[PDB]
Amino acid sequence: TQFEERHLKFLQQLGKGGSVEMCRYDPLQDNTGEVVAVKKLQHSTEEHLRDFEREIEILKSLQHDNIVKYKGVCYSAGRRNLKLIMEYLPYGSLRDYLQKHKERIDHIKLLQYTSQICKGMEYLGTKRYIHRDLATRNILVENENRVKIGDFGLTKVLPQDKEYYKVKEPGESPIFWYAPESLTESKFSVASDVWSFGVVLYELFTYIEKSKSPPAEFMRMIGNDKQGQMIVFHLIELLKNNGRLPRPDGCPDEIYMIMTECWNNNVNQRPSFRDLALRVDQIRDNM
Ligand SMILES: Oc1ccc(C2=Nc3ccccc3-c3ccnc4[nH]cc2c34)c(Cl)c1
Repeated sequence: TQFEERHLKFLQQLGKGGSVEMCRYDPLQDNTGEVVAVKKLQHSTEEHLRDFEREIEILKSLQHDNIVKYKGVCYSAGRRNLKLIMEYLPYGSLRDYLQKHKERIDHIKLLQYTSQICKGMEYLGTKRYIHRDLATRNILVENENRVKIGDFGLTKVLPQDKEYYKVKEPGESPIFWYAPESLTESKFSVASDVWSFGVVLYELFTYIEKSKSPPAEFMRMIGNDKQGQMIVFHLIELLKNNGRLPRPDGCPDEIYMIMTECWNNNVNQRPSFRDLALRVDQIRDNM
């Protein structure tokens, strides 16, 4: 079924990278229609369109409780400058949601979100998709009891014969969430996604205290005087020599263990998401 543009009423801006807006889909024209989230492109060159169209196919192929739901596409005369339509998740980003509620969400709740993040990523892996941008600002909160993986604008499908995807011309990169081989060779895989997931679990257990974020720690470790491409040079040598983010204040030592195990230089030694979700649920059972 179709989403017609004249019926999408703008409500509020949500994020720019394209750009995401909260709209009401109101075909009855009486303001009782569904509130939806809508993405469209900012500058519509053929390469960005091609990436957007891929993001749309990927999201459309995913149906999991912890993956944001695709609803449809709104099409357009002359240019066919699509809008992506999705479910609106009303508590917003997990980063912003944890900042607001800080330590008033206990370790048990944090582990419920962690579990659901692993479950979502694991499902993503059974399809041979590499997310590439797992961080708390890219996870969305549906309610107290449920989070979903979002932002698929950077996801790649592995080739049929290879276990990594190599980016030739990197654009915007969240280097502080990156695996060493992604920093050095621009190789991305299930294992690099697991490494990032380690950084997400750190984020969670620091409750997003700013002076504690990944960029902050890593910059203190490399020295705050490093600028541009020298940050990458230094971060790579630091990672090689086993500099890591510390264990956050109050973090249970068994959760810290998972982090450090995700942050292994040897890609083959990082655990799998299936095992992570098993482990994380066992820890929940215990508490
Ligand atoms: O491939 C994807 C996956 C998730 C979203 C998405 N992104 C956002 C980006 C910034 C700020 C808020 C959102 C947001 C807020 C509330 N509900 C929402 N549903 C869906 C999104 C969202 C998008 Cl645009 C594309």
